[PDB]
Amino acid sequence: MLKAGVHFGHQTRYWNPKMKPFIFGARNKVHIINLEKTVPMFNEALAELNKIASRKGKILFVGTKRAASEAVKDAALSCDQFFVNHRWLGGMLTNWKTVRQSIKRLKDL
RNA sequence: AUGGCUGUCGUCAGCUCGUGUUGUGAAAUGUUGGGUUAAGUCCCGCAACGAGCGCAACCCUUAUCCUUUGUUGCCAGCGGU
Ligand SMILES: [Mg+2]
Ligand SMILES: [Mg+2]
Repeated sequence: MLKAGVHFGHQTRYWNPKMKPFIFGARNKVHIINLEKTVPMFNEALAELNKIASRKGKILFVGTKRAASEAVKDAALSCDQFFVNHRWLGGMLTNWKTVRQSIKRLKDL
C-alpha cells in the first residue's frame, strides 16, 4: 500500500481549511497529510490518466522551481509527455495561438 | 474660419496596437517591480505573450590605413641650372 517512505506531509500553519479531509496531521506545528488517503488517488489518478495515455497521451508536466525544474525534464520529458520547467509564461494555453509563433522562432533559431 | 510653414516642452523618453488575462463598468495589465543605460537602453523579475511610431542603426563630416588617379597639385632619388 504505502510507498512514500519519507514524503509524509508538510507545511506548518499556512494551511487551507479546504484541506481537512486529507489531513490527519499534527506533529510539531506542521500537519501530516492523510497517508491512508493519498494512495487511493493513485487509483483514479494514474487510472484515468493512463485511461487517456492510451486513448493517446498528451500530458504537459507543469512544475517549476530552481529545485525540481529538470527533475521533470526527465523520463517525464521523454515520453508521451511535454512539460514546463521554468516560469510558466501566462496565457500559454489561452493564448497558444499567440505563442505558437513564439515556437516558430525557437525552431527557426 | 483655413492650407502650407514654424517656435515650444524636447533628441526629453516617451505614444500606442493585437491577442490573452482582470474588473458589473469607465478602465487595468503589457508600459507598476530590482538593477542599469544617453535612452520604454539593456538585463533580471513578472498574467501576460508579441508587435508598431519614437530611442538606436542605415545619411554627411572628422580622426588611421589600403586601391585607384597624377594636372592647374606634389618634389623623395635623380640629371640642368
Ligand atoms: Mg522601446
Ligand atoms: Mg535616430
